[PDB]
Order: sequence, then structure tokens, then C-alpha cells
Amino acid sequence: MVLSEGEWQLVLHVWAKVEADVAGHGQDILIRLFKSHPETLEKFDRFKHLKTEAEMKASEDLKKDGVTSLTALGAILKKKGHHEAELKPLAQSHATKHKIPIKYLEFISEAIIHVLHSRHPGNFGADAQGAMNKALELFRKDIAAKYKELGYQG
Ligand code: HEM
Repeated sequence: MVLSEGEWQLVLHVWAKVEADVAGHGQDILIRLFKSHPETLEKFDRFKHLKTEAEMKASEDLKKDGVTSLTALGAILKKKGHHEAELKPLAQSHATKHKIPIKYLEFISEAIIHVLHSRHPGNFGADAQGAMNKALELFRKDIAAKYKELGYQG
């Protein structure tokens, strides 16, 4: 699959807004993921014990991982499809060390769309959401392929 320049522009335009507050969006997204799919929290040994949203909001560790996650995703998106080099180390750690199934990447993709929809309505209309979904699907398809090559695929 390939995105058009117009689609990449819609993706990068809303991402430019996200970058005004990376830490804030990172928290919203991970917390959304953890509330909608509690099982995903188990993968984070550092804060698997957090019991409430209040505790999650106060966690500096959770915030730091949110920033690291979004910054890595942002670098991938800015490559507009030419992300082979960026995906290699990411696919290896998540497949071999963290053991993150593709299903969880779908869950976080859902959390990303939900948060952008809530915080950037004016820059996240139907066309913009469609483009973002397409970019995340491309990301998931390529990462899944690397998982297979790495002997994980799952
Ligand atoms: C948008 C997709 C994601 C991106 C871009 C991303 C990016 C990253 C980055 C850059 C790191 C640090 C370097 C590394 O270990 O590779 C990391 C660590 C990690 N990621 Fe992800 N990640 C994503 C999704 C997920 C999901 C869905 C989970 C689990 C539900 C997850 C679990 C972890 C864990 C457990 C670590 C290690 C944290 C630690 O112990 O310090 N990641 N991720």
C-alpha cells in the first residue's frame, strides 16, 4: 500500500499539533490504551501495578514512555513510507524482548485516533482520520512483516 502526498500532508499537519505537547498526548494515548485494553498494561513491568487513572496520570515513568513512543512514531511518520531503517530496531525489541503482539499495535493505533479526534477536531475531520488510519495500517503491515522475518509473527 502507498499513501499519496496529499494524505501524508493531512497526517503531518495534525502531527504538527501533537508536537506542541508530546508529553501530554503521550499520557492521554497510553492511558486510553490501558483503560480500553487493561491487558496491555501487563507488558509494562515498570508500572503494571497502577490501579487507577489518577495513579496513571501521576506516573512519571508512564509519561516518559509516552514521550519515547510518540517520538519514535513521529520519526517514522515523517519518513512518509521510507521507514525501513527506523522499523528494524523497533521490530526487534518489540518482537523479541517485549513480546508485543500485532493485536496490541492495533489497540494503540485505536487509542491514537481516539485522542487526536478529541483534541484536534478541526484538523482531524473524516479525510484526515482516513489518512492517519492508512499511515498506521502501513506501519502495522510493515512491522508485521519484520516480525515474521525475525521469527515472531504474532
Ligand atoms: C506506536 C507503536 C509503538 C512505538 C512507536 C513504540 C516505541 C517504543 C520505543 C522507542 C521504546 C524504547 C526502545 C525499545 O525498547 O525499542 C519502547 C519500549 C517499550 N515498548 Fe513500545 N512502542 C509502541 C507500542 C508498544 C505497545 C503497544 C506496547 C505494549 C502494549 C509497547 C511496550 C513496550 C515496552 C514494554 C517497552 C519497554 C519499556 C521499558 O521497560 O522501559 N510498545 N517502545
